[PDB]
Amino acid sequence: AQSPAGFAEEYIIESIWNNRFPPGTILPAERELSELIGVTRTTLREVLQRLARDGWLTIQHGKPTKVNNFWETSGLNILETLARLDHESVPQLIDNLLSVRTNISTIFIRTAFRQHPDKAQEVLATANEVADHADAFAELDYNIFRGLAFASGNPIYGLILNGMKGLYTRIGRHYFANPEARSLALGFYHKLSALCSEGAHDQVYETVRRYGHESGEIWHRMQ
Amino acid sequence: AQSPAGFAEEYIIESIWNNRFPPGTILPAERELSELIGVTRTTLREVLQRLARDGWLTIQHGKPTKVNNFWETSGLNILETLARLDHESVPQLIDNLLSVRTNISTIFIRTAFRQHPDKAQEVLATANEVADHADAFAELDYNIFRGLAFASGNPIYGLILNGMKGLYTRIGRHYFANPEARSLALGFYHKLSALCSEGAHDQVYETVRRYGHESGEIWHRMQ
Ligand SMILES: CCCCCCCCCCCCCC(=O)SCCNC(=O)CCNC(=O)[C@H](O)C(C)(C)COP(=O)(O)OP(=O)(O)OC[C@H]1O[C@@H](n2cnc3c(N)ncnc32)[C@@H](O)[C@@H]1OP(=O)(O)O
Ligand SMILES: CCCCCCCCCCCCCC(=O)SCCNC(=O)CCNC(=O)[C@H](O)C(C)(C)COP(=O)(O)OP(=O)(O)OC[C@H]1O[C@@H](n2cnc3c(N)ncnc32)[C@@H](O)[C@@H]1OP(=O)(O)O
Repeated sequence: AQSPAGFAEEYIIESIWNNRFPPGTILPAERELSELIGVTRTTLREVLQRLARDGWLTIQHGKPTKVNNFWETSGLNILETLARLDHESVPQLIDNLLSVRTNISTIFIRTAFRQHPDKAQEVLATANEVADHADAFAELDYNIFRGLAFASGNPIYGLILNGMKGLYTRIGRHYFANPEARSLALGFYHKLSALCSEGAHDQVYETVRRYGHESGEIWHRMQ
Repeated sequence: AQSPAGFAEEYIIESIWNNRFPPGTILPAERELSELIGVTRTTLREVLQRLARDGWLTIQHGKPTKVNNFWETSGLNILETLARLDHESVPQLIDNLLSVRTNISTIFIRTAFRQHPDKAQEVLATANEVADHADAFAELDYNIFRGLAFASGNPIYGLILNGMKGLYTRIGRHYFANPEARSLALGFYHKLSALCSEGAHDQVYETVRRYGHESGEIWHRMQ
């Protein structure tokens, strides 16, 4: 089911990870690499292009190809790669990701309440008739955080969130299987609507942080 | 100098923008599209793959290709595309981007001071012997914000920042041409070092916001 290009890409990535190709070193020449992996030169060129695009490698025409430290070259889209290939960083990464979600959402949620309260309420209202199951909630939660990011009026927040949908719902489907996770979330969306209704922009920060800690307790107990 | 693939990609993107291909509609069939643009079917397939990857289109094997609203599908890497092709959103987007930079840096800078103060100081010290010119400062500024993002211990902040280097230094080279922009920045890095030295984690938020407003005044006067 895995194409030769797919096999080649995965082999190079894992080789960087296990250090066959340590970050900061150059990749063996293409003939050698293609013979080692078992793919044509055309297949290898295409795979190197994709890996360079995702920040794993730096390529320059007519020059050796360097292995990067992806931590300083890659963007958010590698999160799904680390996940797919089961990197060791995954567990702590989701915690890091949820911490980031909590903290930057304190920013755009407050802005959304100040700038476009009606849109924010519209987004929050979607929680009203949601089905009581994991799948419905993972979907709902993603749309509420993203909808509020969009409602801030600063689209950069939405672009940040845009790629995690799959990963996002993934963590969410596991998390929202717990009815208590679903209840805390409904309480959270309801309190956000109230705060936006009351124009209590100042209370957003502590409310979101509190939901971060508590949802954190539930998540950790689970996992 | 522009390849046929490059011409094809740019033509489709601009067509979405000027609405020849409105978001939510499907793209004309491939034979028609390739004849319209003047590229082979192979070239078009490769270009559609790239556009789908960047979120402009949604493709599904054996199904019509849909034109997306990139605002809800694309990630941060499209910022350089909007820039390259001169979208109308560009001017306000950089303001949005600088607002985001200010607000999320309040988060990771404070965390960096609390978690890895030595690394944070090391990063800030790089300002000490920097050359007094636009290029040196744009480079320095990017490395200090990213270095502090890395020093927070949460690598997600670094991944967010990682792609803007080119765009980042671009805005920075224009901004730091002004000696006053360079002076305010040095004052800012020096004050951050002092705060980290004093363990005054609580003052990070207002200091960064203040630098955001003031650097904002300089930038706007310029532009
Ligand atoms: C926008 C970018 C894209 C990210 C979005 C995509 C992510 C996919 C979304 C997943 C699907 C949604 C389903 C869910 O709702 S799961 C949500 C479960 N919550 C959760 O896992 C906790 C998230 N963490 C947080 O919200 C914050 O980390 C805390 C509020 C808990 C803490 O704030 P921080 O700023 O990060 O650190 P601080 O120094 O204040 O406090 C440290 C203290 O906090 C605890 N802690 C618990 N979980 C933590 C994470 N993830 N990071 C850091 N600390 C975390 C303590 O263990 C810690 O130390 P202490 O000894 O003092 O308790
Ligand atoms: C991490 C994600 C990737 C982003 C990094 C890549 C970006 C490339 C980096 C560019 C290279 C660096 C060179 C430079 O140092 S240029 C820096 C110049 N500063 C600057 O342009 C101002 C940045 N804006 C801000 O810092 C904040 O917006 C403010 C502190 C000014 C305001 O905070 P916000 O939260 O955004 O809004 P708030 O409601 O509190 O205040 C609104 C008030 O602020 C003014 N304002 C000025 N510039 C503004 C931007 N960019 N957005 C929003 N408001 C901005 C006012 O006009 C506004 O209304 P008021 O009538 O009340 O004054």
